[PDB]
Amino acid sequence: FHEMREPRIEKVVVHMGIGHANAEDILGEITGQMPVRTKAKRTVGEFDIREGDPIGAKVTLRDEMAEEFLQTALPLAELATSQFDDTGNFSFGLDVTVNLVRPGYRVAKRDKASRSIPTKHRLNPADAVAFIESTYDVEV
RNA sequence: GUUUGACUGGGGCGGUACGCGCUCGAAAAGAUAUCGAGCGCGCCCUAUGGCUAUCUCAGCCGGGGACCCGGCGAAG
Ligand SMILES: [Mg+2]
Ligand SMILES: [Mg+2]
Ligand SMILES: [Mg+2]
Ligand code: NA
Ligand code: NA
Ligand code: NA
Ligand SMILES: [Sr+2]
Repeated sequence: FHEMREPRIEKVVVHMGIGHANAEDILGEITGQMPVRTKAKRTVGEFDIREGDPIGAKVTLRDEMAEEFLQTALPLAELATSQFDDTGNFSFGLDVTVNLVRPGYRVAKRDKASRSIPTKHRLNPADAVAFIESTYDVEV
């Protein structure tokens, strides 16, 4: 029961919300894989009337790439309980978002007979802090 | 030598109910008038057309009014 209940990292999303790009290059080095362009929506007074146009870049790491990054990434932050989502997620900062979830999360990500994960199988800030804190660092 | 139209609570003036589209008037099939009420069309678009693949929107909440992550969300 506990085996299919113990949390895990689904994805590590590192992104730099600029506002006009050239920054892609560093993310590629700090993470290990190709970054992606970020387009914006709606016209913006702040000389941002152009809808589809580069404004940021992100990277979604999964599995090793995720941990190998967090290893030398988490030590760079001072995690606090507040910095945690209601789903058991947390982000710090260049931004670093960590998406944590239980074993059969795919049930809500597959094409056929997908289903929303029950509030019971959903992760919690509490169960989140633990898992993480239970690995190279401290909470609050 | 002729023309100088029609509608109209008489006519003139004003207006166009003079060709079209929608709601209501309209009385739960259809049809239905007044110078009845609300208001539009005489285009625009080579994509703002067509198909396919991938995908889900407003709005609100939580975590780092532009961006990133998560949740709620049959449709506003
Ligand atoms: Mg004669
Ligand atoms: Mg007359
Ligand atoms: Mg009828
Ligand atoms: Na782009
Ligand atoms: Na005439
Ligand atoms: Na009159
Ligand atoms: Sr009179």
